[PDB]
This record gives sequence, C-alpha cells and structure tokens, in this order.
Amino acid sequence: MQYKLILNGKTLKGETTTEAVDAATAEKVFKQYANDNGVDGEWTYDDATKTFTVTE
Repeated sequence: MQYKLILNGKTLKGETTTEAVDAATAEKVFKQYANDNGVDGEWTYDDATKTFTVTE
C-alpha cells in the first residue's frame, strides 16, 4: 500500500511516499528517513488517509 509523509521540518519540507505492507512498516521507514535528514519533530498518522506528518 502507498503511505504518504508530509514534512514540515525547520528546513526540510514537502512530501514523500513509500510502498509498504502495513502502516507500522511505513512508520519505521518514515521515522528513519526523518532521523537521517535531521528532523526531530512531532508526528501524526491518519489511518483513513494513510498519511503521516512530522513537524518541528
């Protein structure tokens, strides 16, 4: 399934998507991606829209 991440970091902004077997797996992908790009923020996830957000 496609999952989406909305980025609202201090300097990293925009959107990315990933193909994952479940939301827990997508969460791990996105949190690793955010960490690796220096984003340390607050997270939401909406299971109806398959969308994660991270905000600094």
